[PDB]
Formats: sequence, structure tokens, C-alpha cells
Amino acid sequence: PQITLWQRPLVTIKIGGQLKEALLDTGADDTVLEEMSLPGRWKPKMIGGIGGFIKVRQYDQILIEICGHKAIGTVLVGPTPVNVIGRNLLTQIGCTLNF
Amino acid sequence: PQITLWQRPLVTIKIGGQLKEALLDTGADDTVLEEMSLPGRWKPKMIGGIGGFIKVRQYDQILIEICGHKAIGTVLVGPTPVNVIGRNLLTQIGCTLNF
Ligand SMILES: NC(=O)c1ccc(S(=O)(=O)N(Cc2ccccc2)[C@H]2CNC[C@@H]2N(Cc2ccccc2)S(=O)(=O)c2ccc(C(N)=O)cc2)cc1
Ligand SMILES: [Cl-]
Ligand SMILES: [Cl-]
Repeated sequence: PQITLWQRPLVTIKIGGQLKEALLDTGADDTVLEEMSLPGRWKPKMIGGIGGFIKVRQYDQILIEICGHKAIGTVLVGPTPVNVIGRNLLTQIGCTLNF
Repeated sequence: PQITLWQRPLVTIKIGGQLKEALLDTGADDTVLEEMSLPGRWKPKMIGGIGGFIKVRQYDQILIEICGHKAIGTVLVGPTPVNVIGRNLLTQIGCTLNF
């Protein structure tokens, strides 16, 4: 698809058997989602932006489906105010910026 | 152009006659630059990042070039982790997300 930026580029995703709304965010190095359970190992990380930092759990090799595409990547889980899909997974679906 | 996301989408901008590096951020609603001088009067604005909301300075109808494409719009000034070019100017230069 070609997605306009007149509005926030929100997509639905499936992860953990769960459906979630998320922002396609080229500014985010990694995908960050609100508190949820995920399988496997993880490690603690601090991520930050305007307003400061939050602590997240970093899970790797997580299966996610996005716009009918299945991708594998890192998911940061923690108290974010906005779920975003970061570059780490946008590359896997072949997403590019164009003007 | 077409910009992939394996690396941060950093581009050169020109504002106030000076060159600066900035991140193309489709997660940012607005355009937020590091502390700098801009002409005219400003207005207060609160923007929300991952660690919370903060006040920044809002300047309207400011000329700014993004990768050589000329724009004129709202530029916010404040303690942003990096210069970000948000949807208000990305739409202006005709930028979309594609996959
Ligand atoms: N309103 C506006 O214009 C606005 C809002 C908010 C900001 S921000 O400063 O917060 N900012 C830019 C940013 C921050 C840090 C590095 C490079 C660029 C966010 C916008 N897109 C990416 C950022 N994030 C997603 C987000 C947060 C809030 C609203 C919408 C989207 S995030 O959750 O901070 C995050 C941080 C870091 C990582 C990581 N390390 O992977 C992942 C995620 C700027 C502008
Ligand atoms: Cl103020
Ligand atoms: Cl604008």
C-alpha cells in the first residue's frame, strides 16, 4: 500500500494471538508496545525521548503480522503511551519513505 | 527519493540559512528542532513523548528545506533528543510510506 501522512499511519497488528493498533514510526529504532505477555527470554532496557525515559523488556525473534505480512523481530514491552512499529520491523515488510 | 529503513532516515535540512541533520519521523505529528533562534513571535505548545509531555516553542510559517525540497510551516523548538521532521512537513513535501 501507499500510506498518506495527512493522518497518523496506524495499522492493526497480530502478536501473541492478540490484535493491536500501532503507529508506523520511522523515528523509532525498535518496536515498542504497551504491557503484554510474550514468550521466551528477555532483557531490560531503557528507552527515551521527549519527556524522558522508560524501562522496557526486550524480546527478540518475535513473530508479528502486519498488513498481511509476517515479520520476525525485536519487541520492546513497557509503559509506552503509544504503540509503535519501529524500523527493525518496517524493513522486514519492505517499507520505505518516498517523496 | 526512496529511503529504506535499515539505518535511521537522517537527511540534511536548511533553516535560518544553516544546514542541520534531522530525522524523518512518521511517528512525530509535528516538527521539533533543537534550541535555535527563529524570527517572530512564538506560542506555547505541549507535545507528548515516550516519557511524558513537555512545553516547547511554536513558530509558524517558517521557511525550511528538507533534502532540498522547500517548505514553509510550523516549527517547534525544544529539548528533543534529535531534530525530527514530522508529518506536518513530511506531507508538505509529498512523503508517503510504501510497502
Ligand atoms: N508531537 C511531535 O511532533 C513529537 C512527539 C514525540 C517525539 S519523541 O521525541 O518522543 N520521538 C522522536 C524520537 C525519540 C527518540 C529517538 C529518535 C526520535 C518519538 C516519535 N517517533 C519516535 C519516538 N517514539 C515513538 C512515539 C512517541 C510518542 C508519540 C508518537 C510516537 S518513542 O516512543 O519516543 C521511542 C524512542 C526510542 C526508541 C528506540 N530506542 O527504539 C523507540 C521509540 C517527537 C515529536
Ligand atoms: Cl510557555
Ligand atoms: Cl505546518
